[PDB]
Amino acid sequence: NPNYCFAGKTSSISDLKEVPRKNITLIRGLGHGAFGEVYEGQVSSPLQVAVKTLPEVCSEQDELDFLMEALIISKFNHQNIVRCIGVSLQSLPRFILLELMAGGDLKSFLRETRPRPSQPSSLAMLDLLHVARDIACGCQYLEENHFIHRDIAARNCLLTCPGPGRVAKIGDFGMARDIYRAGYYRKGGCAMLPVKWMPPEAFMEGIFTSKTDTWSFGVLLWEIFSLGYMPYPSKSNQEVLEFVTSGGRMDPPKNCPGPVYRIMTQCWQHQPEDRPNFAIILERIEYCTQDPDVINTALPIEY
Ligand SMILES: Cc1cc(Nc2ncc(Cl)c(Nc3ccccc3S(=O)(=O)C(C)C)n2)c(OC(C)C)cc1C1CCNCC1
Repeated sequence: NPNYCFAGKTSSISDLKEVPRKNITLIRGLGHGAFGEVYEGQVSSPLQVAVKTLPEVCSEQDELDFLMEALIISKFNHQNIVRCIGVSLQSLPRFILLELMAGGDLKSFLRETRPRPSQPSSLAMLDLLHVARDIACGCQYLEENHFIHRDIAARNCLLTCPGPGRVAKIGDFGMARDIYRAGYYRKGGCAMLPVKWMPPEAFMEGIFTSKTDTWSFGVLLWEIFSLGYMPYPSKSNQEVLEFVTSGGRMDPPKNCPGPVYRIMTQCWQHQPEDRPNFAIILERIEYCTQDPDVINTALPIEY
């Protein structure tokens, strides 16, 4: 059985909490993950869960990838990273049971909660700053524990609920799992890499540090403040690659306050040494939340 090391501590399949198959009920499909459907489920006042499934028709590598994902998520202990309730690997199809996030993914939340004439203040600058702070908190925990996420993006973030009081969390570690297992990428190729979220040293030299996550965080900030637009509008992966290597950077999203845009530009410094760490990113987000000129800025209303 493969071993997994995090914060200098080793774990294996035997450390995962196997939950009896009879105690799990699938309710509805929520969409698809990297390799398999994800369901809303219940574990027996039942525990509300997200059920990641492993296709029964899969290779031995798919089975080992699935196990590694369970080990990775089960070893984290942070409020801004989705909890793992357990696994059900002794029955087919195999399951990973995660904390149900009732607000769905962040990208679809921003696109659907965008202020409209119908919803005048669905969302405000403070809601965006709270999502950004929540994710920066999770990234800080990964950085302090020497774990490089490699795929910080809106599609990988989830929300506990749609309304006020929502907490944003990192809910996917598929890229980091792929690198941990083989050392490189892997199952995919050039066309599958998250090019639009990567710094120059990453796509050019294959060099990854916590400053890689800082760059991707800046891109996530743009995704947040644009209200769910795809980064580098109208540019393909190769155009982005060339644009970014030549010093090109995204313009501020529509109505973005200057102090918020300044965080993005700092995250996008060419030299990793010039980029802020997550503690500095958090201090800057915290200062933006205190500033009336930032939080009183109206979000654009989409007609
Ligand atoms: C994407 C999503 C996620 C959830 N909730 C949720 N909670 C926890 C996890 Cl781990 C999770 N995973 C998930 C779900 C769907 C597709 C892929 C994943 S994943 O684990 O592979 C990762 C990309 C988050 N979903 C979700 O939960 C419901 C109960 C609100 C709904 C959705 C969609 C449904 C169709 N409209 C847009 C939102």
